[PDB]
Amino acid sequence: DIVMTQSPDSLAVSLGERATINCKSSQSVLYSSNSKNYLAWYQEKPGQPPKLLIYWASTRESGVPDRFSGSGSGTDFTLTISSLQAEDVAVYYCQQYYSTPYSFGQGTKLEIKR
Amino acid sequence: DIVMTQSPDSLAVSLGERATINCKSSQSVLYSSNSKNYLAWYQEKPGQPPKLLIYWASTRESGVPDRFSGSGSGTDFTLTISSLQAEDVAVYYCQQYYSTPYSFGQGTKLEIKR
Ligand SMILES: [Zn+2]
Ligand SMILES: [Zn+2]
Repeated sequence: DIVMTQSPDSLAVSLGERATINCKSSQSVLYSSNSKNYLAWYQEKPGQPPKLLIYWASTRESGVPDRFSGSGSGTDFTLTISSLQAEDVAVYYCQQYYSTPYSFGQGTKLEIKR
Repeated sequence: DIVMTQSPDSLAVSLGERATINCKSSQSVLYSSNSKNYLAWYQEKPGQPPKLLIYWASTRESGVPDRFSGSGSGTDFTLTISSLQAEDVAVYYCQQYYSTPYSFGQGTKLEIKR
């Protein structure tokens, strides 16, 4: 059973500043056979379903802005936004697709400090 | 706690024929306030992370082929592929994003009968 835990639960930074959200999996999601991390990051904008941002722990999905980047390996991971944009207000989720059933973290609410 | 159950676990149809996969949530994922179903369908092609196909139970994501369509409401849902294409070989997952932590079904493997 893999449980995903995020930290913090919510945070706020001024526009243009960096934001950092962490995620921890109960078990390792690094597959030894291919040395890849089965971890993903989702962005859930207000009233919208979560959409894929990063997969394989650090591979950015197409169309996704350059300011988003994932890092980490094993059990500790980090989603970083280099420079916060207004449209980034959302709840960010981390997911392990290492073993079924695929599980999500409980989300970290990102807001901008006005 | 919401558990997603899929049926069958794997199936195969000849190219060009219809394929049907079912999903059932342990609790209702229909939100009374807006009358929307917080259900999604993901396609996981061989060695790739699951990608979003359908959300809001029947809304197709952009770029997704017209042959894919989701239906159902409440607890019973269905993913239908009108005419099976060769590139559709994959494991299909249904997800509830009604309540955290968002959960996935265990997947239904789709293959083509040669
Ligand atoms: Zn600051
Ligand atoms: Zn047939």
